[PDB]
Amino acid sequence: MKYLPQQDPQVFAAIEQERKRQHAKIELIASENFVSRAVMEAQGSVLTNKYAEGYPGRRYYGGCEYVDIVEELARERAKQLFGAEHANVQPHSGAQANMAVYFTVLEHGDTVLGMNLSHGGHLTHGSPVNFSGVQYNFVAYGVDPETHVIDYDDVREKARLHRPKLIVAAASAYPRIIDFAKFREIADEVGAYLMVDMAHIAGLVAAGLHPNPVPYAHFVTTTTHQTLRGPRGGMILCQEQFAKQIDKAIFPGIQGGPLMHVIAAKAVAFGEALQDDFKAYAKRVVDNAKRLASALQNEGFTLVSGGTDNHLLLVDLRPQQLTGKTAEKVLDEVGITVNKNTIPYDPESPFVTSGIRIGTAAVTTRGFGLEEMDEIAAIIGLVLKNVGSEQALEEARQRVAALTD
Amino acid sequence: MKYLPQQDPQVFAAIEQERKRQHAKIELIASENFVSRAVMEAQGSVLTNKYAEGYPGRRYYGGCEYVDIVEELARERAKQLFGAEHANVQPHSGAQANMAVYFTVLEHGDTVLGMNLSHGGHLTHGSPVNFSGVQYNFVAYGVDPETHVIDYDDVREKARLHRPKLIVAAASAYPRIIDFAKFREIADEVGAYLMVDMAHIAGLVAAGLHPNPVPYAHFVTTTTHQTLRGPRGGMILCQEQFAKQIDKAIFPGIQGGPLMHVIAAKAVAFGEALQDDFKAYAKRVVDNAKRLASALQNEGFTLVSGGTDNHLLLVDLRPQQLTGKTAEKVLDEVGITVNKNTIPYDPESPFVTSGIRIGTAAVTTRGFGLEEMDEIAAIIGLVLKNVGSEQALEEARQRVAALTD
Ligand SMILES: Cc1ncc(COP(=O)(O)O)c(CNCC(=O)O)c1O
Ligand SMILES: Cc1ncc(COP(=O)(O)O)c(CNCC(=O)O)c1O
Repeated sequence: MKYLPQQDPQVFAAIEQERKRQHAKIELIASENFVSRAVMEAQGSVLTNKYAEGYPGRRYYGGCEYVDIVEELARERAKQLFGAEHANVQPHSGAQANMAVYFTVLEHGDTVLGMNLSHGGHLTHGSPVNFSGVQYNFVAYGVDPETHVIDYDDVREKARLHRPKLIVAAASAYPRIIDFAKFREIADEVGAYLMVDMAHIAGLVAAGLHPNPVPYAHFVTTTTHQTLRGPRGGMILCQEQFAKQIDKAIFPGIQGGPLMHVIAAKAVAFGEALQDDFKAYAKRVVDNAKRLASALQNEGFTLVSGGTDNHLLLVDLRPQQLTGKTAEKVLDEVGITVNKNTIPYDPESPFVTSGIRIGTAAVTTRGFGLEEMDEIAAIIGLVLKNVGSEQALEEARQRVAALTD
Repeated sequence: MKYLPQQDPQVFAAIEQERKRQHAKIELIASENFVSRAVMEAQGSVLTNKYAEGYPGRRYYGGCEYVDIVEELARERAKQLFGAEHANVQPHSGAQANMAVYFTVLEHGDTVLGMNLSHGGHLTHGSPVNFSGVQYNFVAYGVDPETHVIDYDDVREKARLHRPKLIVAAASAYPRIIDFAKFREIADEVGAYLMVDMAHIAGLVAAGLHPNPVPYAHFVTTTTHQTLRGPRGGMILCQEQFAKQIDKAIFPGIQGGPLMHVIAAKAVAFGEALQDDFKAYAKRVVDNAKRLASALQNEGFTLVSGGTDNHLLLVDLRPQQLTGKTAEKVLDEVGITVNKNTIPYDPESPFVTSGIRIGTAAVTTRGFGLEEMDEIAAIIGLVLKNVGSEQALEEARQRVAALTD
């Protein structure tokens, strides 16, 4: 940086701490990642500077000839990546992407069927303190109490009983592959649309390591920032038939001027995902998650669903008599960042929980491999099995520091 | 830039064209501006990298110690700038700032009273193709047919008749000072909340050149990117009493994770606005707008309301027998960027219009003064009065190029 340090020492000092923190810690929050310098450079550009309500070639302001190229690069790279008939790269976030789809297909009060929020469903999938749950009537399907795998008979019984106008599939904390074909078969049975929110697994879908929802769903939403490793923002993919309605849901519907600088960063991240080394990266993410899962079970931990098929894992801490809140706090003391997270059928509230959610996308981006996963799991075992020992905590700290340099 | 040019030549070529375009044209769109390099550097930072749902010291993820400092710098600088009891710097845009206030105070179907959309009201103030107009029952107040000044007797009669739960004041195309004291007096008469959307005039308010709505309104919303000259995004200001409800409206209400890099750029722009040279800049904006207005009337143009009290002006092109659409197209041919815009009581539709909206915030940022305003007005007179002359158009092009270098 050149002008920030001189103009605003306070903000520059805080940003520099954040940068150093990102390097010094072991980032295991399942939704995080580190973007490339090219992505950052696109979002730190003068494209911030342009008003561009509307779409490429159909704007409400003049002078959009060059931002139109950037937006079209994003939309066409997206379509090449996911094979969708249409993309909308304007959503300001994963939440706005979902909000726009809901605004397109639902009337206030309509019934929506989504994944139980304490079994893996996201906040934007029906939480009563979220617009989704306030504006519409959400009903949920759950996972089997023993396998922790989505119970497709339960999805079907709930659909047939509640007759939702829309079915939402996908999650923020589900460690197994989702069967989009079964979701579409149920939606068709009851005449409902199907929306797949692939925010956590988009990068895996792009690399062919997770079945692609595009051929089965009427709408696919996502964050551009988690496994896809793009800038923070959203995207909607959909069939050509809903293209105009989705575009209008975004603008003049729920947003105003798009963030063109961020849309340029989206295109840059989409370009990176189209390359072969991103496919090799994604494979390492999934390979790393399996390794980590296996290594954690070697330490004595129980994992929700018994392991993982993607980038994430959920540790059921009941066997160690720990709440997710306690485990997150003590891991934070040694430099390991995780989230507390409810487990299916959790006896504890969402603010306490009986589990921790972990993912490997961030550490894989920094170069960690199978040997690092073995060490991280050994570190977590030492800490969580010896919570009252300051000597264990200090050793863990030194082992974390050896990993991060 | 260093990594973008090598990683993505396509996106870098388009961004570089956009940068050159920004320098070569005369930017008169009233909502645009150019941010500083320090603001851009903050948004091109690694803060993109952090999940930070929740608020400073009350986050749903660990490791937010340093982004909490950045967010608090933004909120405290905002409060120093505007004198508000609370600020929320998370809105992803002006639209989300308004959406969150509406989510806080209104139930679906509630009545809202806002400025007539063809008299200066914004799209997010009741358009029937916008969420505001789809979710709530908007009714409008207008400007006097001759002075084009808000008719406060009409605001009051509409309030008393329709009994709105909320009254919205402010606009996207109103060239005169708004009397927030009268709006608050009417809201109190009918027991309605008062929301002021100051997006276009925030920078003028900050510099003391426009009366501050903060002391009169329950809620104040704004874009951080127009006269305030910050990154693209929104902000809500409000009394302490609604603080918790507004925070919850934003998260877990209508958004998810905030853009922390953008919040850092907000703080940087707020720091710049707190300095004396920003006050001198704002004064030049208003001085420039008056000069430009006077110079355009010297050319024979009629201006809506007869001039301007802020950064913007509206030309009624009826006397020249031109639609805003035609004038915008021919100004675009010579390098001058404006927007077509309906005028109060316009006989033409919103897609054609009888006017052009112009503002001076962008050209003032690049250093233009009173002499430049005189030349721009002489250029617009030459073009709009000689629309079929290619010689006039070519001369205009050479005069624009002499201004932009
Ligand atoms: C499945 C899923 N969908 C939407 C969001 C919201 O995205 P945002 O950009 O934050 O508005 C998320 C968020 N996930 C964050 C996390 O799991 O840590 C999501 O997972
Ligand atoms: C008064 C007013 N309020 C909200 C917006 C929406 O902001 P955004 O960041 O685009 O969602 C605007 C937009 N103005 C743009 C223009 O007038 O050119 C506004 O004016």
